[PDB]
Amino acid sequence: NMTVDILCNDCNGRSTVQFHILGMKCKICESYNTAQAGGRRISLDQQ
Ligand SMILES: [Zn+2]
Repeated sequence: NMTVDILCNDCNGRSTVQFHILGMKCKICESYNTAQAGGRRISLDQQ
């Protein structure tokens, strides 16, 4: 019910899985080394 979209650090592919605190398995490479791909876009001017 709680699905979060996560992005991978090693195979760089995203998987929409449930939010699992004990480990969200990337189905692409069997790795738990993942970030969240639901990163919110904020508008800020930076030079
Ligand atoms: Zn992966």
